[PDB]
Amino acid sequence: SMEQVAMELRLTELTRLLRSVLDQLQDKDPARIFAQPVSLKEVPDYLDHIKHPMDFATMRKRLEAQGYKNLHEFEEDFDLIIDNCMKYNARDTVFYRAAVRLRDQGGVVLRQARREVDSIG
Repeated sequence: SMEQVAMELRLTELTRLLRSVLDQLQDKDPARIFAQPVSLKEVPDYLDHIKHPMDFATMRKRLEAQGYKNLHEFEEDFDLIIDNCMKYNARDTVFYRAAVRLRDQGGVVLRQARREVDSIG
């Protein structure tokens, strides 16, 4: 149908907007602490602690499969990255501190993305 195509054009454009959002969020992690999954070879007990691991490469795979329906789902994944880190790592670690800084700096980007997604529809 012509509607299914219109729908698909919106998703594609949402994917386009979220790709730019993801790039902006990932620039706020210059140390690449959150770039890839926590290694289960290097942290073999990780899943006893964190039940839903997340990282920026995993979000990117989902993004490029147009697997995000709306900004809320995307934010859910971003929030996992931060919250998992703040639980696994103690307050006085470079990892926890990195997550706090990503949360704080990401807020600005996510604030404007929500306005853009509502605005453009």
